[PDB]
Formats: sequence, structure tokens, C-alpha cells
Amino acid sequence: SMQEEDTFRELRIFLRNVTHRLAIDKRFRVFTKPVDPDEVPDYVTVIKQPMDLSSVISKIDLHKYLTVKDYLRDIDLICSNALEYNPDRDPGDRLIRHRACALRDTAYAIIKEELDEDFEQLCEEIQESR
Ligand SMILES: C=C/C=N\C(=O)[C@H](CCCNC(=N)N)NC(C)=O
Ligand SMILES: [Cl-]
Repeated sequence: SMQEEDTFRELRIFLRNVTHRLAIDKRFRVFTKPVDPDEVPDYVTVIKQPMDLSSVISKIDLHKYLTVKDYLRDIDLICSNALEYNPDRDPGDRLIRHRACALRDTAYAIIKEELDEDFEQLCEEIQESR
């Protein structure tokens, strides 16, 4: 129905706003763009599903997220990709990991404070109906 379509539009608006707030945060610059194969040619071989915040915006716009849970899977993938690709004790890897955990924790905290649980539940029920 049009009211279901309005629901998903509201979801996209909400997700774009959360993703913009993450993308403008200086700590999260490394997560804003896909990794350049030049810098890092083994990236695309180690990490089987790369994900970054510009890809997340593209997916919102392509209507790939019908629930906040589905969007959070992608935030979680940005984080887990960084933990897996940079697992060493050296400062460069520890800084990326700390920033990745911070991305994840920040996205979850914004959603906890600003997503209405009944709105998520509505999205879930429409999704489940299709
Ligand atoms: C789960 C993500 C949380 N953050 C981190 O990864 C950071 C940075 C890596 C250092 N320690 C190891 N991870 N071994 N660690 C903290 C909080 O000290
Ligand atoms: Cl830096």
C-alpha cells in the first residue's frame, strides 16, 4: 500500500541521517570509501564482502534495507571486516579496530536513542509479508 511505501521512505530518511552522522565523524574516515586495491591489493582477496559507508548510502537509495536490523548487518560487516583484516597488536591495527568498534557502538547507540521500537516492528512485519 502507499502507507507501507511511506513507512519504508521514513526508514530510508532515518538511515540516511544516521549514516551521514557516522560519515562526517573524523574517527570514521577510513570507513567512508571502499579500500583502494592500489594501496591494498590483497584486500579484495582476504575480505569477501567489502562494505563501507558510501556503499551503505547507495544501498539505502536502492531500497535494499527494509528494516533497521538489515542495515545494522552492514554496519556490523564494516566492523567485522576491519577486525579481521587488521588483527595485529601493532598500533596501526589497534587504532583501526578501536575506530571500527566505535563506529559499531555509535550506530547502535544512535539507534537505541532515536529509533522507535514500534516503527522497527512495523517495518519487520511489512517485510515478512512480502
Ligand atoms: C571490539 C572492539 C573494541 N575495540 C578495539 O578493538 C580496541 C583496539 C584494539 C586493542 N585490543 C585488542 N582488540 N586486542 N581495543 C580496546 C578497546 O582496547
Ligand atoms: Cl588517522
